[PDB]
Amino acid sequence: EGVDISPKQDEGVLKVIKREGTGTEMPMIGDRVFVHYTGWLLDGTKFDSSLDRKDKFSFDLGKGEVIKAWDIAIATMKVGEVCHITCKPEYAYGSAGSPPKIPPNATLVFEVELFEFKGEDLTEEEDGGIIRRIQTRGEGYAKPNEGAIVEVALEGYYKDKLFDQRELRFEIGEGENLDLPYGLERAIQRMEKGEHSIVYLKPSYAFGSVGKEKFQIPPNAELKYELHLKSFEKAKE
Repeated sequence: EGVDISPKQDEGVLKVIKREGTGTEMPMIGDRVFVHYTGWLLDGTKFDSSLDRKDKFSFDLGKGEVIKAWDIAIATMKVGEVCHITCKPEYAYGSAGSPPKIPPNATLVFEVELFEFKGEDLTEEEDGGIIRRIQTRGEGYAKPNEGAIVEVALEGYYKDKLFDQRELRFEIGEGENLDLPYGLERAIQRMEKGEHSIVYLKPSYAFGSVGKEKFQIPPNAELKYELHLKSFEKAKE
């Protein structure tokens, strides 16, 4: 008796909100999410729960790190929200099932509480220096490499004041001479054609100790960019 939230609307994932969450944001593909859950077969046989865990269960959303029904359901949740989802085998473990605990072709029921979620860290050192919040996923899978000619539309903010708004075509590895910070170039390298995202850059992945005088940006400034990767051509290697 829940609401069907399957894309195909094939009743593959039904959801009933037990407690409403707060705010209006919902995690998006790539965001790191934190939840507590309990899973049961349709007859009531409990086969797993994280409620004993010293810490919440976390994974990156929409990266297939969990069954389909989960990537689907959690993207429809708000922080604080508690819901129950019944998932058909197609969105769970299908025919193959999952040994001991879950038989072939089993419909599953999960109780899920979303505690928190945050943007994806794109830095190689995982130091939180470049955080992305995807607004609209692109569609292509391929990404620009060093040397690629990319076409982007961007808006850069410092303390929410807009300081740069341009549409430009440029070569990854040459953005510096066009007043783009290295970290933005690094972030573009992780985007797909058509992607619309907001990227948060700490000083060391921005203009760092130098700042950018003509944009009224001082040394050690954090920056936020909202951008669109329109198209690109990869370079040879």
